[PDB]
Amino acid sequence: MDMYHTKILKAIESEDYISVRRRVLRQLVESLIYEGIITPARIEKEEQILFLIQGLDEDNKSVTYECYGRERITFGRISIDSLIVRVQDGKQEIQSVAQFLEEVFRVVNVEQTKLDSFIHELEQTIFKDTIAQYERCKSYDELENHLIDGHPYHPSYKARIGFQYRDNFRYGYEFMRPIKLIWIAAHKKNATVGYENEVIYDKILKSEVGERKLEAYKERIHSMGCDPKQYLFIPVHPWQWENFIISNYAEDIQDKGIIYLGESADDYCAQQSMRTLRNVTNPKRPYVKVSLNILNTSTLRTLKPYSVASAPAISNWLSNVVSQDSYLRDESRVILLKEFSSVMYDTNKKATYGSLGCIWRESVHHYLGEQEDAVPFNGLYAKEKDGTPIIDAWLNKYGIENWLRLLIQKAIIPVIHLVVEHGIALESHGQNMILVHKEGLPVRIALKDFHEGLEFYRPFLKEMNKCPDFTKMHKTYANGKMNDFFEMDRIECLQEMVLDALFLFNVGELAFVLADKYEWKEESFWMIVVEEIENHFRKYPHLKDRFESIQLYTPTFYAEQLTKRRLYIDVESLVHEVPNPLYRARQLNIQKS
Amino acid sequence: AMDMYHTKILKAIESEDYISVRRRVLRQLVESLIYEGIITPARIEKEEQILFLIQGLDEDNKSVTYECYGRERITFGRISIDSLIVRVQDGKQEIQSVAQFLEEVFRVVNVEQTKLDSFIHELEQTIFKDTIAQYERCNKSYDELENHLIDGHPYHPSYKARIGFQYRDNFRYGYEFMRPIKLIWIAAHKKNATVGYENEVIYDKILKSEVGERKLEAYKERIHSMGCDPKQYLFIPVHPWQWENFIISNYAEDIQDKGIIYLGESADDYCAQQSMRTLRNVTNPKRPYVKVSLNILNTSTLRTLKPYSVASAPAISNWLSNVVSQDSYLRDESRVILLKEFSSVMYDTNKKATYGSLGCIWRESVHHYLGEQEDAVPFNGLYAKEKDGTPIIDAWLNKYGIENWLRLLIQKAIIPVIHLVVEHGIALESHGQNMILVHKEGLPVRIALKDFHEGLEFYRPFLKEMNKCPDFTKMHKTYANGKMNDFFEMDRIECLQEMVLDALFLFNVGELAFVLADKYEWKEESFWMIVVEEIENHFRKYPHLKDRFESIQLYTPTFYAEQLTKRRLYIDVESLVHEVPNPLYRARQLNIQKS
Ligand SMILES: [Cl-]
Ligand SMILES: [Cl-]
Ligand SMILES: [Mg+2]
Repeated sequence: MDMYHTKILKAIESEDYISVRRRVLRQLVESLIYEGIITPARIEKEEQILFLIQGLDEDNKSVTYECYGRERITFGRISIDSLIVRVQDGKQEIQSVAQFLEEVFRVVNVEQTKLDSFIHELEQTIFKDTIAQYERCKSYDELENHLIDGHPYHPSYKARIGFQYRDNFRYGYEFMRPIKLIWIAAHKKNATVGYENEVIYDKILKSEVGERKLEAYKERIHSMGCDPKQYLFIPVHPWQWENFIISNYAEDIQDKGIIYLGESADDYCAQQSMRTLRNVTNPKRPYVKVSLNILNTSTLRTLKPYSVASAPAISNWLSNVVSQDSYLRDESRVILLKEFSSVMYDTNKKATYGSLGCIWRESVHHYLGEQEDAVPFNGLYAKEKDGTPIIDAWLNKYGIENWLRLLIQKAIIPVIHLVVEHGIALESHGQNMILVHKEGLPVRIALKDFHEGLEFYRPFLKEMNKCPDFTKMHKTYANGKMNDFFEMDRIECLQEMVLDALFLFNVGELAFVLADKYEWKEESFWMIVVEEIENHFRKYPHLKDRFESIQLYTPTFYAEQLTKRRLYIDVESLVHEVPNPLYRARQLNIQKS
Repeated sequence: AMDMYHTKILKAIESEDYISVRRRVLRQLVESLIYEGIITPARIEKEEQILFLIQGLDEDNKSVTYECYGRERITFGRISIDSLIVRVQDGKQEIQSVAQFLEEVFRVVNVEQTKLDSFIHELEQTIFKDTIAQYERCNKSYDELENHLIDGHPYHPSYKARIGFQYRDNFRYGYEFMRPIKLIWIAAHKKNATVGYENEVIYDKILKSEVGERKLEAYKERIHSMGCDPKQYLFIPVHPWQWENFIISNYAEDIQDKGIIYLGESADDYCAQQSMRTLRNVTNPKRPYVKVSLNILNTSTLRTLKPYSVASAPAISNWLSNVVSQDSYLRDESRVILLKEFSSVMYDTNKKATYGSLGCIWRESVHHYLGEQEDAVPFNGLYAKEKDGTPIIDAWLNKYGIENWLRLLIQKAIIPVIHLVVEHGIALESHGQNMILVHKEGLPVRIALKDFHEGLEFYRPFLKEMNKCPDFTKMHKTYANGKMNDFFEMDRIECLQEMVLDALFLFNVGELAFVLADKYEWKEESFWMIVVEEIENHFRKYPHLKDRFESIQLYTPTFYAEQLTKRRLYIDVESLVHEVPNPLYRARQLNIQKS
């Protein structure tokens, strides 16, 4: 029982445990109410709404949870502004997420086994975020790690299922511990580089492994009676290696389908993603994104085999699109961090699916000019331990309206441009975006993580015949159907990625911060947004009909219910209708002319 | 950097011990799938041998066949598979993938996919954990044998799963590695913590010894300086894996509110037994064992302690102790030892997820009982073998002779268990790990029994005193809301016959008959004819037991044995039981032919 043991106990006994508990509860309740999963009584007061949530205790008798909140013009999102108080005889602030959920779900029905996992994820989030917060007291690399807060919406934004406290201290991105990758050799019976990636992959091994070290690895392979020409080389997260590959691949290790080689020469360090590591020794070198079998936000951190296969072809396709577009290339100067090489070992087995794979991505340091710095886009709405907006200084310096205008211009507009001019919808969540700035002045946007979340509407492409052919890349694409991967047959996929991903779940978080902290009204926020959208597309008259057909000004739209998906089995279409703030903003924008 | 433990794991996986373990795990798997009728291969009979042809389908839905040779044995019709398991499609190849074997076989035969995946995972983890153990083993007192029999269960195809241990934890806590460990002491608030039923006085006394007055005093002073009242807490020892990987992360809210308070480490070192949640005191061998909660899955079940069973443990042991001390045969002739679970404590809340997760039962050290020339061996040790295949009882058999040794064994070991059933209506769970042979240089002396709290069944009409039967309904709220057959008490007399045939014989004593036949050419028929003679010899001394003995029907031709593997492949099923022949039946027929 060492110092890390002591740390963990102190973290829990501290005020940071209370604070983290209150936050998970807050976020949980906002989400249940917003999505209409529960339906409290609502008593209106001047600004606030008092919600009364019904439940039943273990004894099948009545209980109320009280809290005060707001229903916001920004997509009708709910903010809970107070403690969540359990009323039976006497009032007390809720101590147990588990108790809260089960009392509340005796009244409203859910699938029990889903409830159980969800409760476990919320508890683990509290646990893991408690010690992150207890452990905290810039520039891009530091900021990635030091914004430890994680997701503003998802009740369990920290679960890390499969990490107990020591692994968490070792691997959690908040702690910034250097680590080494494990190099293995993987037999070509089951291993493949990314589609049409062979030349690039062979070149990247030269710089990544090192030339001499690679020769020495091949000699060792020969010294076992194996033929190095029959193998590819894959880096593996050391946690993944020790806790997953060794036990689940034993059969491949015994027959030399997999050969342990050794440790990377360079040290690496986790990013917000944690399956994504930067080279600490040489920061110009590519990041590596590797398989991790760990459950964070209800999904395993595995890399899908079809997705790994296609990552390089996708980055090459996108890079061409952007390079032939004068606005994106010359004016907004958008940055795409290319996932330019990939490799994987994929056997039939269901249990190991997506468990060993790697994608290399360009460092954002390749792109940063001198004088330029970068911040993760979800950092723009982040706060200091004492609750001060991390962008406070900048806003004081540049003014709120001017800073926000520039932000919309350098960051939001290019994303929407891509949707309307190209029918290409990049996953627009804050975690995919990085703002490049100069002393806090917004300059250009960088985008990443294409291989997982990209969507597109084929008829809008400039060249349909240049659209990468997915069916030739993987048997899974080949046997798949329309809408399963990347391609939508519905034009509404475009409207939805913009309203839902870009605005409701990401940029909208900024509007909350500016309203509550600087008294900059949400109506004025969406005003600026409409104005900049309009200033852009007025320069592109041929886009007029198409802009309209996308309907960004629709008075309401159907938004994903992300939390409901966690409580229910069928989950076919879980959407709820919400108001669209752009609608009213545009009506006022029109009157104002 | 990757260390020497990493290097070991890799060498073990890359070695020949991996091939043997894989082969063994496949063998036990196929044996039980055929035995329980989960699959029904074609059977082609040679003189003795059977060729088994098992159907499957590959992923392209093309037929495949698995082939092996084996036997159906007179001992309960158990299946022995004597040859490698070969996959036949185009060519023939020994099967390398337990997952593939199971996937192909279950494309033909329907199971629950979900259960199939877990089972495959457990089989792979078994292979993985046992490979490291077989690889580390080299080429003996009681304590030394507990940790040196590394083979685990001869029936269950995954006998090593240990779901929740990766290789490093396995090295630390796996009983094969005999690593000394410290218990973690916690204080638990009496709002949720209780001593076992009517155990308060014995518990207070046992904390004196186990913690020490000095430490306990210092423990109380620590709680007091946190502004908590030392009189509101009990004290529970926790496995250090359980504390760090389970309690700390799942009890955070109890730690926050001082429902649970960390005190420190035990003074003494402990070492795991075959059970791994049961720890012996290494520093002071006469001190009691600790059986503690562990949330890991071995053989498909969580290693938690059921709260109701922790609560009734001290009372069950007092009850059994009294039954023995008033019976001349058991007390005087047999001299049976019952290692008493004499104290227990737990912290138990509502939460479903932590159910059974923090609990402790203390048990008497077998060293309390051993005479000056006596030693002890775990009962499943009797059928264990050395890495090279020599039965570990080999020297003893050479010294006393086989028939003489087997008769003494039956007379001192098997008879008193059966006596308990017939005279007392009490069936202790009689499997191999519940029994300890006490011997003098390999001469069988007497039997010691353990693990009462979970396993025991009884038939109320058979009790010598039905009113001395402990009233469980008063001990825990789960017993009081429970129904007949739920815990400990069976309404059917067949409960008793099944505990003898199925637990004592089929899954335990029968394994010895296999070893004697295959190693020494001692025929299974002779083995069972000795068992019958000895049972008869005993009961001819107790005429008052005749009609009771008859009604139990140990000589019935066929009976219903548990299907243990089937249970791992289905959520719900109609039976769980299958009919097997009883070797005591024919043996008795023949024993009768003497007169
Ligand atoms: Cl980083
Ligand atoms: Cl012999
Ligand atoms: Mg046992």
